[PDB]
Amino acid sequence: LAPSVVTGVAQSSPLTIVTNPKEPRQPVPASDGADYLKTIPGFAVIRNGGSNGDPVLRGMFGSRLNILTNGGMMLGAAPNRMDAPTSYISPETYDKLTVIKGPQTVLWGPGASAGTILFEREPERFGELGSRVNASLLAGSNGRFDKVLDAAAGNRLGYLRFTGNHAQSDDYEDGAGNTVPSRWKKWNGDVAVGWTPDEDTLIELTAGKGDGEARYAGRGMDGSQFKRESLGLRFVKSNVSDVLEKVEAQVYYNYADHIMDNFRLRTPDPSSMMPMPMASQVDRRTLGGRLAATWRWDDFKLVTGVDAMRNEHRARGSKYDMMTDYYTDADQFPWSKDAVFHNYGAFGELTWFAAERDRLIGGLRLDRASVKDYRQTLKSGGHAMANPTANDTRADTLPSGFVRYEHDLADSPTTLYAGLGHAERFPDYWELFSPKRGPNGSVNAFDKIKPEKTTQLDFGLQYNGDKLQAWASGYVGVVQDFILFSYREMGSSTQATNVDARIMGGELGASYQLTGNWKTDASLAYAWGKNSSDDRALPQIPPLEARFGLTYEEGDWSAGSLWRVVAPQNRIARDQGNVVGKDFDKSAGFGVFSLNGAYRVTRNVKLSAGVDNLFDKDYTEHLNKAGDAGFGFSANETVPEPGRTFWTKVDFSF
Ligand SMILES: [Ag+]
Ligand SMILES: [Ag+]
Ligand SMILES: [Ag+]
Repeated sequence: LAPSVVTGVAQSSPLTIVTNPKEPRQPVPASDGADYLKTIPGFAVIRNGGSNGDPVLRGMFGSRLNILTNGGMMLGAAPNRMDAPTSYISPETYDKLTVIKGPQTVLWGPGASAGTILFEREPERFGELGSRVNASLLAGSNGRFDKVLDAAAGNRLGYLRFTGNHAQSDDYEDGAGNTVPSRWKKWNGDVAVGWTPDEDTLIELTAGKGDGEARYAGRGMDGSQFKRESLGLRFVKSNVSDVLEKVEAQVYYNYADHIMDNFRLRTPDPSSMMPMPMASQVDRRTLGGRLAATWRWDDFKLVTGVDAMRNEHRARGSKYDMMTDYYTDADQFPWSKDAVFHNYGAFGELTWFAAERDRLIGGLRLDRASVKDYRQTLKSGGHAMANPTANDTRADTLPSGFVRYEHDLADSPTTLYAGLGHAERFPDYWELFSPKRGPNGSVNAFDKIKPEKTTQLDFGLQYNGDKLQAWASGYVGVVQDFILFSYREMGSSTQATNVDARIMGGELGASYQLTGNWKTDASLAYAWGKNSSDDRALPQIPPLEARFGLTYEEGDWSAGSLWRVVAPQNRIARDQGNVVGKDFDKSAGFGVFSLNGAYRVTRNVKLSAGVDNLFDKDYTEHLNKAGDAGFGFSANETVPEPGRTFWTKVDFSF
């Protein structure tokens, strides 16, 4: 044993990473999904404030990542993604985090060109009647405090389960001593009812609520509300037949209700295009379901099924009378619906266990996607505009698939693997509705922006020895009709556009067990992108970074140190980027050092602590948003990362 603090997660199967998100993590995560991804090589995060980052996998942002929770899809509503999908996930309340890199699965939905991320809670198992609880408290610099509870009781026939958290922090300071407008509050509460009549059968109803707020250094407005509401139903029957091994069915309902203003966590900037109190409410309603069957016989295992998904987006805004001074809050007006999306798909995955050391896996899916523009007018400022595609529909049929070959050697515990994958993605809400202009000669983005089609070779290896566990994965790929934002400056209007891209990169890591008490590990992540249409680099691409860890674990306690070293990024595309951010300047390299320890006091209680960024280094990341002028940020000066921070955490388990 010996407890420890997670500083990196290795890749354990080909293309696949699996971690328990309840373990303490050494750059301490701000209780959102993006922060639990940056201990996994290949992930980078766009900082908005102190929480709610936007994840970026192998340089690929946004909906190119398929982020699921218990199989279902949570989508946000902000026109510029202040509430990215991960800003509604609290990883600590889940039991398992899985990443599958590359377009190398078809089981979990459409258009996951960059990868799939699966936060899961696993069903309770009870034999005798009994109960279990595991909780945690964290406390740290800048008023950071986190409560987490996960209790359950039941017997052989069924169970009731509860998971909650509350978490907050004030503004953090950067290395220079400057207070950064960060600071955020988040709470979640979720219940699950489970019924297990016999041991083949399981039915489970889940429901949950969550809310939060966040100040955003890198935005003209702040998130004063992040309301979530969630229901799901799941059926899993095992051993139906001699070949039929599993049948799973699930329905999910996720509702997001975001508010966005410039007066509840800030005062309106008198010197900006926005001196008046302004609020804007937006919501997102996702309904979806999946039905899959797993056949198993001889040397094969086939998984077939279908899925479907609908989601709806509405908005409404406030009003300020300048003639007098009256403010009419946004909830006094009806919701204007503006978009509805539809997807249905059928998919299958075949696996061939070609004896001992040889595995071939192939999969396919066909998707019918479609969208309707419900905007009756457009916004053009307080005065409105005709929307030329009002009530227009458009649709498409998009096939996807992959083959992958896995080979074990006889000599060493080494697996090699190589895989080819193709993935087509329908444009999402932000790609179709958020740009102010479409491609050249279009009426708007909705009318013209084409799907995105990714073809990519993935390859790598695993070495799972005794003293040394190493891994590596590379990727080479082309992207046709990459959806690309370009920015002009009155001031900041975007144009969505399709271009052709080449992409390549990879991750590699190793963790060597020096003695019984000494462990070191290392990792490296590189992404690269070219815009072939305009012959230049792709924008918003994270630079090369390495992580160096060293751990001493005696008995019952451990101490760790971690170095993070990031190269500069000189490959940039000025005024290009996505719906959230844009490149402007080349970034500086930097180094950050941190310390941690853990101590198991009993089989039920364990302690851990750390200091992040010991030397109070004043630094920023290449992908961080530009800090807002109203907070005293000069042009294109991005949001600084936090300076030295201290945290301690206690973990209960009964
Ligand atoms: Ag916003
Ligand atoms: Ag206004
Ligand atoms: Ag505003």
